[PDB]
Amino acid sequence: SSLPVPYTLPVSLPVGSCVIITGTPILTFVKDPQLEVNFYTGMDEDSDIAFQFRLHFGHPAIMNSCVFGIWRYEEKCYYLPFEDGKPFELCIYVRHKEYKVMVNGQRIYNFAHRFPPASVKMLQVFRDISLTRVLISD
Amino acid sequence: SSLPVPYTLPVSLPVGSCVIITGTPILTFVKDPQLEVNFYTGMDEDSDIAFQFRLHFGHPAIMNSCVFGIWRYEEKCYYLPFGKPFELCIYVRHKEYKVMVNGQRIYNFAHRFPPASVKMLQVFRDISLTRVLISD
Ligand SMILES: OC[C@H]1O[C@@H](O[C@H]2[C@H](O)[C@@H](O)[C@@H](O)O[C@@H]2CO)[C@H](O)[C@@H](O)[C@H]1O
Ligand SMILES: OC[C@H]1O[C@@H](O[C@H]2[C@H](O)[C@@H](O)[C@H](O)O[C@@H]2CO)[C@H](O)[C@@H](O)[C@H]1O
Repeated sequence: SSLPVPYTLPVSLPVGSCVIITGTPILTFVKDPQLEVNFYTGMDEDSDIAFQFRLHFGHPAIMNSCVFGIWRYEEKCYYLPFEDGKPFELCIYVRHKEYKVMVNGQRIYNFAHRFPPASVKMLQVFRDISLTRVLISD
Repeated sequence: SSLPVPYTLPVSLPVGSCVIITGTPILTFVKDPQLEVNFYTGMDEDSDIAFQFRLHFGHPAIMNSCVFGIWRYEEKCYYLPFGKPFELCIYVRHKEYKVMVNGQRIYNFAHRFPPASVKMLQVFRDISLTRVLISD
């Protein structure tokens, strides 16, 4: 199983459900490879986004100088160790108050709802990933 | 064993020298573990910094909402998987520093001060430091 990218899917995300997204980072085309996941409150792509999750597959490295006490122009790059992306499982579990965000089974964040989870109507997954599965589990 | 952190060291950085820093990241005490290396142009706390290298050991993740076409308050965290020991080499060339992590060149930083202006090295934040040396 392999899915097109960008991937768009009508969804219903009640409390207790989890959005499972598995894939592999593609590190060979862009300098800052990332994964982006959007929960839309409607079906047009000008509808509101109740929740966006963006994950950078590299490590940020930031370089600058400080002259007269003032930090100057920041130069940034993304350190990519290994050019084989590690496969990942993204799990977004829907709780009453928040989305519980898990990467490879490890909770990294709890994003408090800014819309009722019932208002989410569509999911979009795209950028620098080879997509293996996208499903709604309970 | 670990060298003291912060680690501060008077240095001379001629073209052709490399700043070699090895150590292991410490991932268990702060949400955003980093390594910070500063090249100072004098020996004082207030001195100018000719070059700062800051590396995040985690993967940044950013979350937000978009309402009425406007992105709102961005919420940020860092995914820390699995730290493996690292080697950072900052190679001093005529026109730039060549930044090397684990033997991989990741960036060429154009000099903003003459590298002869650098007088002091400082290394600190979330690392167990193994070696700091300058080799020519
Ligand atoms: O660029 C080096 C300096 O950055 C400062 O933090 C930056 C930071 O990189 C950025 O994300 C922004 O949001 O805040 C600061 C820019 O004003 C550090 O505090 C400073 O010590 C230097 O590292
Ligand atoms: O929340 C991330 C958000 O960034 C967008 O670009 C923004 C950005 O928030 C900001 O730096 C600046 O003000 O311009 C844009 C509008 O605010 C991305 O377009 C979007 O996909 C998100 O990733």
